[PDB]
Amino acid sequence: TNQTYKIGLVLKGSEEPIRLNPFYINVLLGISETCNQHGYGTQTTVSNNMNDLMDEVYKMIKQRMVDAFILLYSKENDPIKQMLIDESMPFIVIGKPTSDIDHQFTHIDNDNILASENLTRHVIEQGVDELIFITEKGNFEVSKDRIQGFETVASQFNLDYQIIETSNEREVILNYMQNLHTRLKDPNIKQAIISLDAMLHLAILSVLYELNIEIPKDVMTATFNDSYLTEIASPPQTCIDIKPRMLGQQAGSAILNILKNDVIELVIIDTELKIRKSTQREG
Amino acid sequence: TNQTYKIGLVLKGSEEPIRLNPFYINVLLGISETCNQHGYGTQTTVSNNMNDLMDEVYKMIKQRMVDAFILLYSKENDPIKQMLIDESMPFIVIGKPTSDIDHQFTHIDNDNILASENLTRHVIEQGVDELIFITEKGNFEVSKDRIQGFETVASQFNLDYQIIETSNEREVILNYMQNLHTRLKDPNIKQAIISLDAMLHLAILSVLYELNIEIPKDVMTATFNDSYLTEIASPPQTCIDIKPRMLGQQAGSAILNILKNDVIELVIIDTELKIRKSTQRE
Repeated sequence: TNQTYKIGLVLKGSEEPIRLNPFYINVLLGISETCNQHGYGTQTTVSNNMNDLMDEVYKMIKQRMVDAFILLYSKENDPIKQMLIDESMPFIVIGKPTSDIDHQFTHIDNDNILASENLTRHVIEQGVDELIFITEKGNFEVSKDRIQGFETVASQFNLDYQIIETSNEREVILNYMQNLHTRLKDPNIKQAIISLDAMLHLAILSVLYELNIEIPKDVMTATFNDSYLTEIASPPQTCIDIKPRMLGQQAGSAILNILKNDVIELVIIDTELKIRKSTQREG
Repeated sequence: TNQTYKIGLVLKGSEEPIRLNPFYINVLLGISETCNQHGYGTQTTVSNNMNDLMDEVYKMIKQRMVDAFILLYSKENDPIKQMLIDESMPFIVIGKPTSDIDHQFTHIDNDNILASENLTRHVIEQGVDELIFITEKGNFEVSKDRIQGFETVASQFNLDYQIIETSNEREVILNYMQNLHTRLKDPNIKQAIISLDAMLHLAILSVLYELNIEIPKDVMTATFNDSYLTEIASPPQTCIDIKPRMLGQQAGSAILNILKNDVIELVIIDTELKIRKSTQRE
């Protein structure tokens, strides 16, 4: 191992809704403060696409710039996870183990099936007929896990449901909600919309405002990752708190412990449902 | 001799209303980018209150962990600004020069009197009869500048207006907006609400959603500090783009120039009006 006392933190992208995403802000704060309490510095990747991220992480390996890495995402056949495996770099992954070799490498995750099941159950407890899950593109394991938990509680209570995969584009979201507008306005059908993540959810609420689809009256809404932004959304949003500052602190501790020396295969951080106005009946 | 090649980045707090604000996120990216260009690293303060902040800036000085500081705010009688003048630390301020001694130090700021005037003018072009400016507590220089701009244009155009000071606390905001509820619902009186900053603005919109006061039908709304939070607000908001990344880069450049060397007193970064649905009542 190197002797830089620095940890490289690999991000998914540099995009405006990613570097402003309260998930990454809190995860990186969690990592950095822990690292900084033990004499370790941090270096966040700034790359915005896969070929460039393969380039800039390889630079960090070859120029011996850091001692270790923390991958801030999990994906099946991740070539940059393969890079760190090929070039013998110690690392942590924030996300779900997906393979045989993943037994060797410490992962830090939430239980994303349970989190979604908890959220999906709660909306059913308020009384719904039909459910909608809205997700983002990419073969991300967090997406797969949260979809799976949603589909399981929905099937368990024999409810009708649909999955919508969308980009964050206003026009694109608008078209999807235009299609549902008439059913979303039907007073005989009780509906709930669940989004993958709060940043995507905020775009949804904006389109729902534009179409005068009122919450909770026409539809109930909920999402993942509680922060100040879901708290002061229009209306305040029911959400699963996934403790991103805790996730970061735990990843920071794990990588430090690896550099001291044993494998802890998977560390699970408990989540918490926060009930707000968007799933609460006004009477 | 024995320079650290690090810059202390001093914020007022680190809680999530602050640290999730794309203004601070973008100014901090802007500073670091310019610093990491020229070999310098950065060290961002983590304290939430004034007591912990003073203690940690003092410790940064005493244990010499940074060469210089950037203050990411401007307020009169600032105790950490006084601490840096006491300890002769090289520093710059992001915000308005206030005091007699503030002549000595570079400030990087927006044209906040003018940008609020620009915003008030745009709202008035759409046709209004009354105007409300909502500000946050704590007499910062950015508040006074934005209220002054507002007041000058609103009085010039012979318009009725009020100034509301509030905390970001939900039930305080709710109480304020419930008093205006009947007036805001009136189809004969045209009104506009302007908030000090996008993050406070969002708490306002959420209370407006609660009270069934639709935008821009019942009231037009607008604020300062353009980001994704105003672009995808409910509804998208008209706002002043105050250029936080560029502001950060000019701060990064100003401090590196102070350490190399005779002091540029004020840098102004221009702002841009961004018109969206919330003021588009046509």
